[PDB]
Amino acid sequence: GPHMATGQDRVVALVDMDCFFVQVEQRQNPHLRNKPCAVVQYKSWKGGGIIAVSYEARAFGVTRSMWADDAKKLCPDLLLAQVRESRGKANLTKYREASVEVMEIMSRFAVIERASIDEAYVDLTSAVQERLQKLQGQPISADLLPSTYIEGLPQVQKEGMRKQGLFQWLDSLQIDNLTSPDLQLTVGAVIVEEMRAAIERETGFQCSAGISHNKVLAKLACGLNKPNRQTLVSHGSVPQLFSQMPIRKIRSLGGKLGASVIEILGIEYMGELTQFTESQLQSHFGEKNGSWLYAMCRGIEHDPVKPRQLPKTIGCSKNFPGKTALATREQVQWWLLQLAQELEERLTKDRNDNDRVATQLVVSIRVQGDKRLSSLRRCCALTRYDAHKMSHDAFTVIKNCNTSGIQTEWSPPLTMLFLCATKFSAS
DNA sequence: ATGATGACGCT
DNA sequence: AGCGTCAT
Ligand SMILES: Nc1ccn([C@@H]2O[C@H](COP(=O)(O)OP(=O)(O)OP(=O)(O)O)[C@@H](O)[C@H]2O)c(=O)n1
Ligand SMILES: [Ca+2]
Ligand SMILES: [Ca+2]
Repeated sequence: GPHMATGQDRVVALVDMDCFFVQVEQRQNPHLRNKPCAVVQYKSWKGGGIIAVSYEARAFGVTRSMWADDAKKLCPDLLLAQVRESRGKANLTKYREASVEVMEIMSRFAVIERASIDEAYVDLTSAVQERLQKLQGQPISADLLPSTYIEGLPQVQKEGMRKQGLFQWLDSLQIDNLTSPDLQLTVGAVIVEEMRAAIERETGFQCSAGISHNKVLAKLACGLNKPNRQTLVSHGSVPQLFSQMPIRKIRSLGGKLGASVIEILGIEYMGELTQFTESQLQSHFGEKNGSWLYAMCRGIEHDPVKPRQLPKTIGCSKNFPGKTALATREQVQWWLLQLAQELEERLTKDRNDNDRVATQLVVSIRVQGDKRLSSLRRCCALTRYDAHKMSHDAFTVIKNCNTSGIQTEWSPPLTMLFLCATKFSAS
C-alpha cells in the first residue's frame, strides 16, 4: 500500500494538429474551408494518393491512402489540394514550415518533444506547480476549461454531456491540496486550453490534446475527443478505460508485439494484462517489454518527455512502384541526383537555422519483390553539402548491389531510393 | 501502385 | 555497421 508507486509524478500533454495538411491548405485557400476536401500527392496514377482528409470528407468514408479517383466515388463533391512537386518528387516544405509555426508557440509554455510533423509532447509539471502557487487556493471555474472532456464522467447532446462531466469533476476536486495529482492534471488542462488558444489565434490552426500523467496515456487521451477538443485522463479513470480498450490502441502495441500479447496470453483488452506477474510478462516478451507492460496496464509509464524540437536525421525518399522500377544505371544516377539536390537544399537551410552540420550520409534502397521498407542500407562520410558529390558517393556505396551483367542495366530493379543525413554536430 | 519520413531497438 | 519494428 504505502510503498506502491502510482505513476502520478508528472503532468504530460500530447498536442496533435487536426487534419493538419488540410488545415494548411484551407488557410491558404479560403475556398476549401468548411468543405469536404483532401490533400493528394501526385496526380496521374488514379488521381493521386490521399494523404489527409477533412472531417467533412471523412463522413463520406474518405480515408488516407485511398486513390483520389476512388475517393470521388464516395464523395463526388470532394475538393482536392495537391502537394507541391519538385524535381519529380513530393515536396513537403509548406507543411514542415507550418509545423515550425506551431512548435514555436508551444515552446513558449514548456519543454516540448517533437513527436512527428504535427505532434508534440509537453512536460507541464513545472508550469503546473507555478500556477498552483499563483492564484491559490482559488477554485477552478469551468469557464477556464471550455473544450475539455473528463474521461469517465459523467457517471442528450454532446456539449451537455461534456459539461455535466466537467461539473462532476470540478465539484469533487480538493483545491486546498497542492500535491493532489487530480488537481495537478486539472491545472495542466487549464494551461493546455491556453496553449491551444494561442496556436489557433496565431496560426489559424485547430488541434486536439490529451492531458495525463505520462506520454502513453496523454496520446491515448488525445484521440478520445477529436477534433478541436482536449481530454483529461486521470489515474483513477484507467481501470474502466482499459477494461474494454483493445491492446493495439496503446502506443507501441499496434504491431507484431501487440499481436503476440493477444495470441500468447489469449486476451483482448489492456486491462486484462493486470492478471499476470511481472516475471510472467518478461518471460514471454523480454525483460524490457515485460516490465513496461506490467506497469503500463496499471496506467504507469516513465518514458521522459525529451527536450528535442529538431529532427535527428534529415532524409529524402522516393518509391518507384511497378513498371516504373528503376532498371538502368543512368536512371539510378539521375534520381539519386534529384534526391541529393532536395536534400542539399534542406541541409543548407538547417545549417543556417539551427547551427549544426550532418556528418554521415545513409543510402537505403529497396529491390523489386522485397516487402521490407529497406532491402539494403550503406553509409559514407558527408563532408560537403554538395548534391553532385552526395549523389556520386551514394552511387559508389550501392554500385555492387547491381547483379546485372550488362553495364548500362540495373538488376534487380529498384523500387525505392532513400538518402538520409545523420550524425549532426554543432556548427 | 500509397508514398514520405523519422525514432529507436537488436545484434 | 546493418537490419527490424513502429509510428505520424
Ligand atoms: N500513414 C501515415 C500517417 C501519417 N503521416 C504523416 O503524418 C501527418 C499527420 O498524421 P495524422 O495525425 O495521422 O493525420 P491528420 O491528417 O493530422 O488527421 P487527424 O485529425 O486524425 O490527426 C500526415 O499529414 C502525414 O504527413 C504519413 O505520412 N503516413
Ligand atoms: Ca494530426
Ligand atoms: Ca499526428
